[PDB]
Amino acid sequence: DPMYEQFLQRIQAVRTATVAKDISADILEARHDYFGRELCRALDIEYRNNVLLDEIILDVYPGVNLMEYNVPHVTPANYIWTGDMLLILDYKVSVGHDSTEVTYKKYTTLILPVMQEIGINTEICIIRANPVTNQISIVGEQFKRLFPTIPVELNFARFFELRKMLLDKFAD
Repeated sequence: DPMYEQFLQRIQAVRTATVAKDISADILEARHDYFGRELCRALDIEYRNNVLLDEIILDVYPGVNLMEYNVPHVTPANYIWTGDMLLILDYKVSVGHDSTEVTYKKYTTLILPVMQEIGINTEICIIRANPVTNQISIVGEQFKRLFPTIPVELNFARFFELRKMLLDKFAD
């Protein structure tokens, strides 16, 4: 597994906590992306890794008069367009609620006002996996409606093992 081996090489090479904090950041992002990929495959929805909100608008409403709107330059993880409603998607891997609430509120603040101006009915959806228990939590009523079951097969062990190496290397 190349992703694992690349992290391992950085972890064995790293000598200082400050450089190691960048590795930890990257491991957490890779874990986020891994979950997003598995979720999307299980639901048979398209996996994207951060799309500009301008791109989303043009995909769903190519005929929009884009110049007339002030579109915040935000990049959500993904989206689903049903033909009537746009579900803005992000995923989290965390044992707690807190990072989900932060992102949900950020997406609500930056995305929903302009989508309302444009006239596209839009909802923020965040799907969270608990990395220890593999249980899934969803915020987003329409997302729950469309996918009442999520048949993901999750295994976060390789991410924990890598983070545990970093913790052990810098335990002092």
